[PDB]
Amino acid sequence: AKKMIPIDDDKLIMEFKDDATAFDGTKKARFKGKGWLNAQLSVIFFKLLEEHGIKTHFIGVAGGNRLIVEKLDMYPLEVVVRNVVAGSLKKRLPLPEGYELPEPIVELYYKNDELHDPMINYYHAKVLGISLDEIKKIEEIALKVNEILKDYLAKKGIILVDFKLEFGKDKNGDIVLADEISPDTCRFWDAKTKRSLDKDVFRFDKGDLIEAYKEIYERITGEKPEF
Amino acid sequence: AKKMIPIDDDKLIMEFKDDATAFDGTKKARFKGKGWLNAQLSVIFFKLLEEHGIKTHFIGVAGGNRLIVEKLDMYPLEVVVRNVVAGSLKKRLPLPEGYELPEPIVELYYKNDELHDPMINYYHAKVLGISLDEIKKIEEIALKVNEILKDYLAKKGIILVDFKLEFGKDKNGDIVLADEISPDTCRFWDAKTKRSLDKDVFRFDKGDLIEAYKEIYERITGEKP
Ligand SMILES: Nc1ncnc2c1ncn2[C@@H]1O[C@H](COP(=O)(O)OP(=O)(O)O)[C@@H](O)[C@H]1O
Ligand SMILES: Nc1ncnc2c1ncn2[C@@H]1O[C@H](COP(=O)(O)O)[C@@H](O)[C@H]1O
Repeated sequence: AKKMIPIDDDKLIMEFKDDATAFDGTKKARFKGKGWLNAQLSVIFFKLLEEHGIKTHFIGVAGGNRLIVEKLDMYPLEVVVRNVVAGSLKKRLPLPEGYELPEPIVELYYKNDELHDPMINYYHAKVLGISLDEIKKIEEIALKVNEILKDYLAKKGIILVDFKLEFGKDKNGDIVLADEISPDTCRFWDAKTKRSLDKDVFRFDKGDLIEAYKEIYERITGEKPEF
Repeated sequence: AKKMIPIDDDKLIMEFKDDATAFDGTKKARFKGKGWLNAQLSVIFFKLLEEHGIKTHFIGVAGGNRLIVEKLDMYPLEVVVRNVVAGSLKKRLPLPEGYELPEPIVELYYKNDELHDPMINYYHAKVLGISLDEIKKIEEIALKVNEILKDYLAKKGIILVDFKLEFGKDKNGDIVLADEISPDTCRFWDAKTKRSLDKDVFRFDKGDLIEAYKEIYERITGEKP
């Protein structure tokens, strides 16, 4: 759903596509405007985080669905932060869907399609070449990011249920937030209704995807999406 | 503005008055219903915090403006947590009123009327007989309380600008949140207008006090006082 095009050694173009993919590509569709919405939401979120002093790969915009980002030495991780019990966490704790967690949970996943992104702990992370110090920093950033995104979205009647983050190392060796932040990579629920406003709408055919993603955009910006 | 009446060695009654006092009692008034509103908002906030596992001195209600609280060995501190630049923080950092801080700031004040509650640091606190361990616990609780209060109020279009907390030691030696939590001891701003919904309205004659405190209450409860 994204294309990474290298500009040079320092920079690349992240292009968001209108393709939607779930269940290892066994379920696929295209939603006109999805790429635009995801790019624009990523811009909003990355700028918000940078305002709080979070280091992100975001450099600038190069068209409706194209971000310019700094090239990173990526950690082989998908880092998940969870505020509310949903999806696979039901398989892990004896708690019902929608349960509000007393504190956020950080889960580490080894980014590997072949192994279907298995959950790992700090010991596995060391084997993958990631020091305890780096992990500690990664989780600390992830929790900060969580608190900012959660609070921002709560004021707009959106529950940040959970979300996935990726990180890499820049030239200086600092840990930098990467990839995207969009309804493809977060679970958003409406505060009142608890309806999904995210990719789960596509995964489980619970409604209209473009409609859900526009809802998010409109609530954040106050403007209906055009282009 | 409060009267503490001992029940026994374990408990006391915190009675909220209608008296308002600012600038070392050089500015004083009375607002009918103020005590009731402060008592009730304190109840709401203490219960909200206990729901999250914060240990507080709150035991129960004994009338509209009376709380039953557990008696504590008090730390000689006023602990201030700040999310948004206001008041005296403008005197300390090169930042404008209303500036949103990247992270909350915790300030320690030695509770002493004579010295006009001076700011202190961890070294001063040790002199006052407070260990670095206790200070760390206090600030950790204070930051926890901050996050819960701030998030709760934000959902209701209220900015928790800053607020003052006090702590004491119970019989077990645990650190327990005490005093009150109300528009007397917090800075609340309306999210949209940025108007004060707290004691600042009385301090600087920026509007109707009872009106501002009722606003807070109504937004929280959904009911008019
Ligand atoms: N649980 C408690 N146990 C003992 N003392 C307390 C407790 N809660 C509050 N206090 C103290 O009781 C006093 C009541 O507040 P107030 O009358 O406004 O006093 P002041 O204006 O002198 O700070 C405060 O000095 C506060 O430190
Ligand atoms: N700033 C960055 N530098 C290098 N790689 C990145 C950056 N941001 C994201 N990536 C990776 O680029 C790929 C684009 O994601 P996708 O094509 O959706 O799998 C993913 O493998 C990301 O981990």
